[PDB]
Amino acid sequence: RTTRDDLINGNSASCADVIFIYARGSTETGNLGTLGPSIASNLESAFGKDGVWIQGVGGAYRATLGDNALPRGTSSAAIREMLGLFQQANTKCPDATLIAGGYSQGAALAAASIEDLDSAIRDKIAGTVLFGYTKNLQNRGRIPNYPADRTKVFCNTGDLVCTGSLIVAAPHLAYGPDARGPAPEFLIEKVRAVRGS
Ligand SMILES: *[P@@](=O)(CCCCCC)OCC
Repeated sequence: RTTRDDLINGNSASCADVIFIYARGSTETGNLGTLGPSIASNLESAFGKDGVWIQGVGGAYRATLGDNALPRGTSSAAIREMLGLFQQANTKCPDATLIAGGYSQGAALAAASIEDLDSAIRDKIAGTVLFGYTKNLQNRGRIPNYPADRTKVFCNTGDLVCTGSLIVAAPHLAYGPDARGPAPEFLIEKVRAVRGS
């Protein structure tokens, strides 16, 4: 449900073909929060339960609201945690195609992590989805050092965090439909683009 640790719990002798690493929003529960489970269910439908590993960013990532104000939009500890998961994926399952996502603070975390990542690992992330991207204006809708064609940003009209503010208005909490349809649709398309079908 809201907690998935498929990568950490997974057997390297039986690696999934696709590994999804997701960071939740501020104050959300488990390691997937409100949007992660919806995306996970659709990925499982497309690749099969054993074909995809769902991994939320837990550990040191406390999803503390105040951390949105820090330089990178999240804490250094959180960035270290997500980088560690990408590194664990690369080591445990070198042939797996990676995909990533994040919501709100988790989107800033995903962007910061991907920016700092070793290029050889970053290049294995076939697609990344960001909801209510807090650094949308600052980064011009991009993730530094990562291609635009592999990036999809969902920023609602009226969601102030997408326009350079840290105010939480109603549109910031309305990404449900995107997580149920277009976000997994994009991730599936990007994985099939490189893996075939
Ligand atoms: P997001 O981190 C919230 C918006 C960040 C700006 C507020 C200071 O997660 C929503 C639960």
